[PDB]
Amino acid sequence: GAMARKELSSLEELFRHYGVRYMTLTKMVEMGFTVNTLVNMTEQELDDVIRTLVDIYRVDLLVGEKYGIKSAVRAEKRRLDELER
Repeated sequence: GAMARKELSSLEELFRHYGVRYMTLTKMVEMGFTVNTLVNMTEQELDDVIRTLVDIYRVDLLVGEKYGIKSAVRAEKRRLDELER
């Protein structure tokens, strides 16, 4: 209950300014995604999850929302790598 709220806040923070809508975030939390998992996934694995959201989970994704999930993860990966220096 509080754990699901913590995960949603975590994803809201990651995807803020990337056009990911509330119901897309809600579905990702329900699927069990965390920020740490997403930053360690490949570009191809992120493409597969995006396809899974539409095909299996029937989430309605805008075109910019699909590009937004990938851009938010790329930016976070670059922020973490630059920090590691």
